[PDB]
Amino acid sequence: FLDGIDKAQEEHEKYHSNWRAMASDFNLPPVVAKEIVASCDKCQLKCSPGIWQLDCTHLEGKVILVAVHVASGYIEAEVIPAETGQETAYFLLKLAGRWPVKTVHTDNGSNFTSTTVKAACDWAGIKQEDGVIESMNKELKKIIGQVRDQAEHLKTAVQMAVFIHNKKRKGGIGGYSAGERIVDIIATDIQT
Amino acid sequence: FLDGIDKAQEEHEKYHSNWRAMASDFNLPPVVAKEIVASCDKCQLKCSPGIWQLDCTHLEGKVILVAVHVASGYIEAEVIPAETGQETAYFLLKLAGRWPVKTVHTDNGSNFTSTTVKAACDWAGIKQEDGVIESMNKELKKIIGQVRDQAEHLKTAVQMAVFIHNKKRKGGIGGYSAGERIVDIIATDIQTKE
Amino acid sequence: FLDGIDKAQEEHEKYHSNWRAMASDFNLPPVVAKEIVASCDKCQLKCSPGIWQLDCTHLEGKVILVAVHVASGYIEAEVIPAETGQETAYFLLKLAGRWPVKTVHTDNGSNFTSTTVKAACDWAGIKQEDSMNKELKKIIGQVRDQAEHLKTAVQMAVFIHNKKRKGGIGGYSAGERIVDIIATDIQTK
Amino acid sequence: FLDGIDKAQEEHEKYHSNWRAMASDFNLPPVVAKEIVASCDKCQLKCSPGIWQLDCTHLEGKVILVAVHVASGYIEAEVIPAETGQETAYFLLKLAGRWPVKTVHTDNGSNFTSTTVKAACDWAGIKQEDGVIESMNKELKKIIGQVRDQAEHLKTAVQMAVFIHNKKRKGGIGGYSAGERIVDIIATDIQ
Ligand SMILES: [K+]
Ligand SMILES: [K+]
Ligand SMILES: [K+]
Ligand SMILES: [K+]
Ligand SMILES: [Zn+2]
Ligand SMILES: [Zn+2]
Ligand SMILES: [Zn+2]
Ligand SMILES: [Zn+2]
Repeated sequence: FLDGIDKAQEEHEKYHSNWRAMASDFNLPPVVAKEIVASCDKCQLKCSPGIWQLDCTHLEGKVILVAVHVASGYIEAEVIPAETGQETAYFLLKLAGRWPVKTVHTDNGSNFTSTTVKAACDWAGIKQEDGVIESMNKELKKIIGQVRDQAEHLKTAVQMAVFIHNKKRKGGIGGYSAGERIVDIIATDIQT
Repeated sequence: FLDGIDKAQEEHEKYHSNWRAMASDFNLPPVVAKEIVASCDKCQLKCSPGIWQLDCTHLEGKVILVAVHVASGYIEAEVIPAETGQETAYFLLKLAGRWPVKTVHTDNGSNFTSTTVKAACDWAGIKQEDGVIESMNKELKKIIGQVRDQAEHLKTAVQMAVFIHNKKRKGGIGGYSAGERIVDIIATDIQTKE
Repeated sequence: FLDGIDKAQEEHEKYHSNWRAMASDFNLPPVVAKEIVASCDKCQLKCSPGIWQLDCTHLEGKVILVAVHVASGYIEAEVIPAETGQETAYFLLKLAGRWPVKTVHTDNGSNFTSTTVKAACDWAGIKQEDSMNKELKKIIGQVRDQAEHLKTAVQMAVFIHNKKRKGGIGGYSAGERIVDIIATDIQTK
Repeated sequence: FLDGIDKAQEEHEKYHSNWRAMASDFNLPPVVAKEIVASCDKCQLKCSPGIWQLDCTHLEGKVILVAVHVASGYIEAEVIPAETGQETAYFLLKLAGRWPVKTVHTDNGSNFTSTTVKAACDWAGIKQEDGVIESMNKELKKIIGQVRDQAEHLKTAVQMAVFIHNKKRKGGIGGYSAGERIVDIIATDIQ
């Protein structure tokens, strides 16, 4: 924005760099960078920021509910006392209260297909369209693995793992964490 | 955007229009409009994004731990079994992996002073210290009352109240909800730091 | 209105949304939205549409009489010759025949308590009673070099303040709010 | 409003009641009653809201600048020291600052063709275009005439006349005053 728009346009004119590259290189907010790619004839832009995947995983005989913001890879997970629609519904309401949950992809099992979960979704305005999860499950279990001895109860280990996953594992063009990506993707979405 | 920055910038030299006005009047994303105001040397746009306030409030014989993002008004709350450091620590831990929590302000209750919470804060790199909290518990309790009927258990009502507060109560110059504001405050605090 | 009442009703049934929000979200006239709230047992509605605050301020050695529509924030102002009741009463007369002014709040200012003002108030059916100055001053400052006489700069600032400073749920200007507020009062009359 | 919207609609499918009738018979706000009419295939709910007519009239050797909001009949008037662009431009600025003035219609006087007035218009975003204002011009003088002895200076007499015209002369299907019509017209055009 210190002429970042013109510097970026010339750069794109010659090399046709994607928006992530231009956003990072010239310090432009994503909405601006994307518009440049939009204005180009020889290009095109590159999951809805409101799509989430939910599923349960098991460890130490305990149940863990996991939610994954597909577009960013941001995770939210909790050790729940029982694989019941009620516990899942409660978990959804909380999730829905902090993020713009629009549609949730889940399996057609007893729990996620329960009437309680459906009630929550209806209330929250979440449509259920019912391996991004197999990856998260195993990455989360690995982080829990590498940090398990720092906590007596799994609950805490799990929360430590979520913390590490969303804030201490960086990558990509901007070298962002998953936590910064969800916040960025959604702030950008608000911009349009 | 269709050379809108151009027109907006022109109109601004004359009227020195609000960012909300230029965004609306010229169909520009608010961040671009805000930049026009920042560029103008006759105007100026109008709390640290890492400051949160925690407190325990009571309703129907239950305990509700509430966390407020001071700069945004964004809330996060939960019914906990009892007012203990273990519950507080766990709550804090979940909060921290979710948002960039750097400083936390509390009332000094034994639960916030506990070694368990202190250990939680050290682990997650959070500094402890110590009207927003008070006023907020009131607004939440009020929404809880309006919604109580729709739920059997209070914990569900509490969560509906949080949802409503963060997403369905808008206002301010931007007409945003606290949920939309925190994402803006934090996303911005990232860019500047890049 | 395209079955917007129906949609707003269910939104409120769950989240008990305020009337401004429902008016804006479902494109319903304020009177319809406020009725949804009034019908609900869990809520209560939302300053009187006819209340105005009148004051004087100075700039460049001149007197600026400022009138503020408390509920909307809309403003009206003008450079007057002297801070005398006579000028104040004439200003009021002009205002009153423009907006439904029912009550005017002011200080004990000599020119605000003069008999000539009460005369004007009594004629127009206005009842006398009893920060915006700073905002006006500030806008005038951003626009000063665009005008010669202070008069014109003042009006330019009023224009700016009333039409180019949007905000709130509907992103309205003070100018749009006062009209909407008053039109809405006509609906419930 | 107490299910009155429902009743009103039922009756309309039968009588095709006027909006004033329904607003009155079912205690509904006029805007709700107008919608019912607009929603009916068999009925029709009967000038641009941004158009104003401007002109000067004389009385007692002084100049009165009058502005008319054509769609509502609403008025704004003032005694100006002289028929010059300088005075017209200041007047338009004040006006444009309170109402959404999009286009002004005037005669050909150098009074309104002045470059001073053109600068004022360009600044306020108003378009120019050199007998709706003749009727108001005469009725204003009439009201002034009957209220004159109530004020020492012409200045105050004129403002009393404007006040009376805008808020004390009702009519039309809605039984509204010009002051009420412009607001309704402007508020509706906003949405
Ligand atoms: K493209
Ligand atoms: K600035
Ligand atoms: K009520
Ligand atoms: K019709
Ligand atoms: Zn390209
Ligand atoms: Zn400016
Ligand atoms: Zn309600
Ligand atoms: Zn009909």
